[PDB]
Amino acid sequence: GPLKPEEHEDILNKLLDPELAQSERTEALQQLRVNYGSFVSEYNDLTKSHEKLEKVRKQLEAEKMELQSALEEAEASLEHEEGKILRAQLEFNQIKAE
Amino acid sequence: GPLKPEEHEDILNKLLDPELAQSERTEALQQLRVNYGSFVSEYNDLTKSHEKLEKVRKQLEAEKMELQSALEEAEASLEHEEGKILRAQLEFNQIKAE
Repeated sequence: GPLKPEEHEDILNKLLDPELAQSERTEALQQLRVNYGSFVSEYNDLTKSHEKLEKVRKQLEAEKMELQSALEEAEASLEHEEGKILRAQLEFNQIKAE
Repeated sequence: GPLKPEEHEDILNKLLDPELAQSERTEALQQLRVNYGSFVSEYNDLTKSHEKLEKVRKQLEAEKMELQSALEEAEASLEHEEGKILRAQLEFNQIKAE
């Protein structure tokens, strides 16, 4: 992963001294450079991933709404059908009593 | 902010200067330091936000899975009731036809 804030800071402290040997300076600059390039790339991928997750979420919430409505319909069709025999039995007894 | 890679790079090039004046050296390092601290925080927020969304997705997934199960069970029970109505007619036929 990317440099911890304290490792980044330590590199800046090194660069503070103008008497730092040239090879140490250009090594430190390259370290900052590679780190930042990677960090930015990783951040941009995370942003792309986060956007796609937000679409997934909206879609799942809409599908969930659909199923909830679909479920309610089926439960209604079911409770209607469950009473048909009882409705028949009622009519049978009314007929028998007349 | 956060600095673009090429804006970051330009500060790295300033720090590659022999005769860089102390006050410019100091300002350039503070720019890197301030930028990195900010970037790290932004990145950590986005990481945490992403984790939150990934949990929300997993949950919506399960809730959808549950709805679809209950849907199939209500449809199954509807078919079971229709079968019962058919058996009722069959029993009635057996009694009528005597």
